[PDB]
Amino acid sequence: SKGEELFTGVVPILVELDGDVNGHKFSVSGEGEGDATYGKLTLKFICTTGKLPVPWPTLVTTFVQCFSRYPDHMKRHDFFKSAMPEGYVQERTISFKDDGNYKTRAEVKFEGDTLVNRIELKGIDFKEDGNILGHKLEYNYNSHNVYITADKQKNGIKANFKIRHNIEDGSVQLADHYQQNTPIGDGPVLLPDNHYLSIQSALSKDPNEKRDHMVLLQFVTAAGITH
Ligand SMILES: [Mg+2]
Ligand SMILES: [Mg+2]
Repeated sequence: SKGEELFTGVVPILVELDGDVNGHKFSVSGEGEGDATYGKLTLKFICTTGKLPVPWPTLVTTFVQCFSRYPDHMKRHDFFKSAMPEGYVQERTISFKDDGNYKTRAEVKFEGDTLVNRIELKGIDFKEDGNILGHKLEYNYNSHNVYITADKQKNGIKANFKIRHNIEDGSVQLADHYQQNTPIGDGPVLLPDNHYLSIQSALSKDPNEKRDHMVLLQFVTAAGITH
C-alpha cells in the first residue's frame, strides 16, 4: 500500500515537543532516523529551554509507532503506516501512580521525506517532591508490551499499557498509559485485529553533549498473531 512503501528504507525523524508540567514550561527538539524493516529507531533529544523539569525517561513514550516492524503476515494490521503520509493524531493520558498525569496530543506525519512527531504536553497534579518533579527516576528504561485494539468509530486504534520507571531507591513508578490514534488524512487506513507491539529501549548520554539531552535506541516488533 501507499503508506507501507514510505518505510521500506531509512527515514529521517524530527520530534518537537512543547510542555507545561505544573507550570514549568519547556521545549524539546529531537532528531534521528527509523528503519521499520528492522523495527529500529535512533533518536537524540535536546531540551532547548534549559534543564528538563521532569525526568527524561518519563517522556520516552511521548517522543513514532509507524517504525514498528510488522511481520509480513501482519501487514494488514499496521494502522500506523496506513495513515501515512497524511499522518495521525496520537493522544494519551499518562497517569503516574500516586502522582500527577500527562495529557499529550501529537501529530505524526511526513513533511516531505521526513517523519515528524509534533507534541503538546500538559502535566498537572504532580507532587513537588514526588518521583517526577523530584527527579528520583533512574536513567534507564524497561521493555514493555503495548496491546493495540481497533477504535472503529474514530477510524483508528487505541491502546492501554503500563510503563514502569525505576526509582533510585530500587522501587518502581508506574505510569499507566491510555492511547487513542485517529488518522488525519482521507486515505484508507487499516483497522487491526488485537495484537501487541514488543518494545525495548536503551537510554544513553552523548559524552560530548553539555545540553540536557537523551539518546534513545529502540526496537519495536509487532506480535501476538501467529502466521
Ligand atoms: Mg531547532
Ligand atoms: Mg531497580
